[PDB]
Amino acid sequence: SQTVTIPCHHIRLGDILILQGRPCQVIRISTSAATGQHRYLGVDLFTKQLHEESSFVSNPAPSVVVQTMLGPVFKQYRVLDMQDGSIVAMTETGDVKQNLPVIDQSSLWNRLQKAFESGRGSVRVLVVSDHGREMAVDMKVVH
Repeated sequence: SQTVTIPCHHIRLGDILILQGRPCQVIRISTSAATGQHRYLGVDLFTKQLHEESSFVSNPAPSVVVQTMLGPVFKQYRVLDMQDGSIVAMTETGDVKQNLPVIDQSSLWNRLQKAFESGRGSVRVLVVSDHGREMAVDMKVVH
């Protein structure tokens, strides 16, 4: 309910994966000489520390070999207000989050503020959770 399984051949630099239980932005992908597993080096979205984790290899059916990692399930919240590096957000069911932080990554705050001031009702934030802690890590505009 918190994670989604992603095939390694669909993982690129910049993707967000769960590494050592933490949501992280991938900054390096390499291959283990001994096992053929892929190794992902990432930056923890919350603490900014580096973490690495290698892929899980499975053989679920004859001649089917799968290598996967976990990615987080992103939630999408409406944006009701913006106040000093945090936002007031609303869930799909109307639950209000008063002080939701916004990651300082790829000018997200500035892009969010421009989109919010053009049309407030169509702006959404994509939100990751880390052990009760929520943060807005990207944005979308609904059509």
